[PDB]
Amino acid sequence: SFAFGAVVERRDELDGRPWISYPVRVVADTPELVAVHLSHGTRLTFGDDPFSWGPHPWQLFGDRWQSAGILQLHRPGRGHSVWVLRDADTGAFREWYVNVEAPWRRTPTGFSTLDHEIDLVVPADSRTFRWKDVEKFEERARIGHFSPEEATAIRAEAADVAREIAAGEQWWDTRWSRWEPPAGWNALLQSF
Ligand SMILES: Nc1ccn([C@@H]2O[C@H](COP(=O)(O)OP(=O)(O)O)[C@@H](O)[C@H]2O)c(=O)n1
Ligand SMILES: [Mg+2]
Ligand SMILES: [Mg+2]
Ligand SMILES: [Mg+2]
Ligand SMILES: [Mg+2]
Repeated sequence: SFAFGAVVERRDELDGRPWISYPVRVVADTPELVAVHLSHGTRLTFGDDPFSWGPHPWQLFGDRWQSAGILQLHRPGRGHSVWVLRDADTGAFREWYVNVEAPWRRTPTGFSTLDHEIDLVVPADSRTFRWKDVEKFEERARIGHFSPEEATAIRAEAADVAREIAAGEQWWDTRWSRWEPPAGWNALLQSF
């Protein structure tokens, strides 16, 4: 288990290799929570083409994290994480972003996952949320980016969190939306 402020890899692994990989700072690493911090300016490392799913979509923006920094929150065993998203101009908390993805696994350099296209967008202090990229996911399932078993399990995952949020029973502490990084927790440029 990793120390507070340790710099580790967070990777989306596709085709047996890193589709994207970037350095993050550990905020928590416990049996109930893995939280990590992706800082504004951090270098994003993309694997070389071709991938079965095309270039990672974040190459549109280039090879740094352009927005405000984010906290990723992840409950071990579960098929998503929750991102704390802030306004890049004002720094104000805008929303919870639920990224549906493979349950994270620990690697010798940090953690590995894979985005599973389905996303939930939750306004501050709200049980109403917006489904994002559902139809995009279903098309990608149709053409075989995910097998039927995987697609079944992604939809179940996503429906699970959607119900908890709408019930007002979000697994995570909502005080994370006001958490502030220590000073000097700035851009990280290393590549794994
Ligand atoms: N290199 C990057 C890529 C994405 N991002 C952030 O991620 C957001 C979404 O990028 P995206 O290609 O995933 O878009 P959608 O999944 O919202 O369609 C951007 O609007 C930025 O806020 C970034 O800050 N720096
Ligand atoms: Mg996206
Ligand atoms: Mg996603
Ligand atoms: Mg998506
Ligand atoms: Mg999109």
